[PDB]
Amino acid sequence: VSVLSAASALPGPTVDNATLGRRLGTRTRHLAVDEIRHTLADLAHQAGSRALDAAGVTPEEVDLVVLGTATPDRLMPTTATVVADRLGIDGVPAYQLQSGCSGAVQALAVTRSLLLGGTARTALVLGGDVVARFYYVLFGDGVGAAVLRVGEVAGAAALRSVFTRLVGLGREPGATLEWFGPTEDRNRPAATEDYKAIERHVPDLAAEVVEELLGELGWARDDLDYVLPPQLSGRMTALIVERLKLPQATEVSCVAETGNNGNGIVFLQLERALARLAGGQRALGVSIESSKWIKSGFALEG
Amino acid sequence: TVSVLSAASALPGPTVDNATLGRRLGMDRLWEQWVDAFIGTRTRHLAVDLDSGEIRHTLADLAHQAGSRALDAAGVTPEEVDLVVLGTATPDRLMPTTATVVADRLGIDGVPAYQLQSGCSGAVQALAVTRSLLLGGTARTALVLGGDVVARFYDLTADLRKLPPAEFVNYVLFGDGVGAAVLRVGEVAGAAALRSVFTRLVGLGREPGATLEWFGPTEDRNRPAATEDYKAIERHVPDLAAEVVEELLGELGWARDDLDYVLPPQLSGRMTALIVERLKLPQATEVSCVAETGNNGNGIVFLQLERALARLAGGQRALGVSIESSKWIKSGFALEG
Repeated sequence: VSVLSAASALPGPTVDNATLGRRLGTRTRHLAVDEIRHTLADLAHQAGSRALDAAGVTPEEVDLVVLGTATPDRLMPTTATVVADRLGIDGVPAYQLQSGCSGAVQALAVTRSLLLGGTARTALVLGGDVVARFYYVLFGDGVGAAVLRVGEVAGAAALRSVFTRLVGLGREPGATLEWFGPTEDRNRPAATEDYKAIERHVPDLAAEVVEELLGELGWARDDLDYVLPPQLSGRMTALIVERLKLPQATEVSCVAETGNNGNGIVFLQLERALARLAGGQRALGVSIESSKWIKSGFALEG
Repeated sequence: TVSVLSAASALPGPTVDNATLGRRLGMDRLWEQWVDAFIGTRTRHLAVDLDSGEIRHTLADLAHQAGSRALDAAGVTPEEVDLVVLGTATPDRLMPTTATVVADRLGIDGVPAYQLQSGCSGAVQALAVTRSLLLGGTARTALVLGGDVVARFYDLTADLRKLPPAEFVNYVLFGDGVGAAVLRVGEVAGAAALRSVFTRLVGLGREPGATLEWFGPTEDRNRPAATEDYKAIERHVPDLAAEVVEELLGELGWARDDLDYVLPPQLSGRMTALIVERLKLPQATEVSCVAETGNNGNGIVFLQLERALARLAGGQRALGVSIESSKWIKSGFALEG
């Protein structure tokens, strides 16, 4: 399976820390509020269009849509079906996964599976989040997308491996995010995080993903060109890269400019990696979801 | 091939009949007779205690029960499960997912755990995704779950006594519940082979048939939380269901006369009859539950699987069909004993 393109859609202008401090290691972010001006669906439509244009694929050529989010516009209809309609994609399966930040890698894993097994040949994969209903310096809003096709396509990036794995048994959640019904009491934390557990466990789990990807591929550590690490903040990113022991690999990060946009991150990384990945160059991507300790990763070869 | 080893369900609390529900809501006998005429759903299960309106069951509680039941029924331990996939419209929280929470409760760990968000066709989506992952990789055994709990969207303590019955007809249609199934790669003697399964969005340019909102912690909740187009559902669901039957029968080479069971969409007692009429499968025995359980969304397919698996003998054939009106998704699957 090849990755033909990846693109992103970020709402509005960059909002630096000065500006955010006034209105009230991550320097800027994009927000979907100026009033809410961009919905998940609007951004997924933009990202999907950009990805399809970059790949030279028309909407009619799409055989499958898979979208990962923690924050869909509504519970139903899904964002996946709504964005497929906006794009002119129809008569195809359209799946939506619910998760935190590894939902992007889950979407890539599901899609890889369905392309290799199936009648589908070309897929549009999306991931993103808009957390405007929950709002401060860590987060951002954003969606990204990628076009995948069966085969090795010259000039593209081969998706050499992908996996996800829950390693949460008996562990308390590391993050929570609630939704409310139309009449119930809402005076409780809508979102929670265990920073102590995240700081200790994310870098260890990121290292285990790297060791697994490398060992299954038979790839050597010093032969890796790029690493696309977890993107929680500038500080956490620096801490994880030191733990990964990939001194030869160039880091592909965005959180310091974009904020943590959850399921969008992997796609923004893919876009930035594909803008650098030459023929034969190798890349690892790692996504660790703290909600219930999901480790995930993938491997690309130019 | 992938085989369905077992299926099981978990329905919260007591069976709640229409007269009990009427007493609660302050309705009269004429109202009960209208429900019988137009709806035909006789009983349902609710995740709330009817008298107090207090929530007694969560989606995760129910999924734990249903999953435990399905694993026992298949003779599979939690440590032997290699994949979990859950379909719902109503997860307990946005994160963590119900899939991961229920995996914890069951003792399942070290596996991919996927959660699909959809209306009623999420169950068949979960079957499709699971089939592909079992066939494509090292995983051999999967637990697949689907269900819904809509207690956040109803209030049995509200004053409905003056309203036209059409205005609160949802109260007689829905039910809360979860089901589960255990799937294994390959042909398994005494199991049911999942011979085909598919899902397909056909809603391009069409208005949603149903909508369901969720709210943030501070936002104004004035907008309608749920909408439905009951006329559009009546117009399209029977025809879309017939189209799914036609496609399944053609792709397998099965004749209508040799079909043993049909598991049709479960929207209400009277709608089921209309749909079965449109399917034109006079030799097939219907496997329905909606008149007893209410429409529990993603749970429906698994409740039907539980019932059909108790009846499906070697060589016997069944088709399931799920049509999701949210954005017009058709889906179905074929079983052979």
